[PDB]
Amino acid sequence: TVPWFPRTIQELDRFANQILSYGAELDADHPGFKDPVYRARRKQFADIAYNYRHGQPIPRVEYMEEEKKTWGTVFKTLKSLYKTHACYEYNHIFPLLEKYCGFHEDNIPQLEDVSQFLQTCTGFRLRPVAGLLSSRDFLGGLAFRVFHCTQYIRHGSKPMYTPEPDICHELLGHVPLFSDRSFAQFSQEIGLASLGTPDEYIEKLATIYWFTVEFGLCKQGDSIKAYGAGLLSSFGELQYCLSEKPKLLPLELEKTAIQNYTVTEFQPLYYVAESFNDAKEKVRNFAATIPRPFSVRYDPYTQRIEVL
Ligand SMILES: C[C@H](O)[C@H](O)C1CNC2=NC(N)=NC(=O)C2=N1
Ligand SMILES: [Fe+3]
Repeated sequence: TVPWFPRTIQELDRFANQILSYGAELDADHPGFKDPVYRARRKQFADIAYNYRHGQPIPRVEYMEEEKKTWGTVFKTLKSLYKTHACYEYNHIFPLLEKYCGFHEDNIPQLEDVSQFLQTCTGFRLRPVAGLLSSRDFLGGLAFRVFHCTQYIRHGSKPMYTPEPDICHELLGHVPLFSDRSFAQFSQEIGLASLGTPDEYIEKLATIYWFTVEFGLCKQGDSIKAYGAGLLSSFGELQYCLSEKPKLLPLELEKTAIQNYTVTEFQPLYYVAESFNDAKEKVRNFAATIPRPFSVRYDPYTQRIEVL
């Protein structure tokens, strides 16, 4: 049989009912494990994602002073690096995010405003997500230019560290790239490649995503920069990834897709994308080798996936 996959953007709503119910915030070694207030705060954000439905505006939340502080620290220390470490598409859009979305040290931007802004850039939109989606559902959203975005923030005791995605990582890491046309199309190709795809291949697509969307390096003229969200949201690894220590290889999907990695230390290896259009092409070609007895196309006019 062929695994189920949403045919319309509205059907993404089926995901919030298929997430991991026991999140990392419940682990003993989580920075906020002993903090019951944090625990309730997380549950509150999880309830917002749980009751969200496609088409609804995303609930605004008044962030506590302590939370705004954690964001300030992460924002200020990371910002100093972008001008020289982030790829062009990132820097080109960051100022706009600053003027129209409240990207500032003393303010945590609201997902609704960020979503509207991405919509006018590339049609990308966000939807609040409770916790970790399966790779199949997470990647599936991308086919509709939809990004499941966390809304809670890491625990204030360790501002420069998070064992999971949190809002600082979504906004400072992912958002600027989804504002770029080429990147938008490239990430969508990954989404399209995953629809109705067999599990073993979903894993391959997750690995490609890891080495591009999360930890990718781009070729910029004769230089190299970071575009991977996991890098753009990690002060330490962002500086390291452009140093002489890591090993760099050109993005090559048959190899990238089976390359192991661990999410615990700095990556020993990075793949360099020639450009987003090229990575997009490479995914399309790679998608062609996936055994699916059909083809898929997203029609932005109706927000439906066409199955051939
Ligand atoms: C895309 C790849 O499978 C990643 O490991 C995943 C899986 N599920 C996910 N779920 C959520 N909510 N956010 C993510 O960034 C995410 N990334
Ligand atoms: Fe991420």
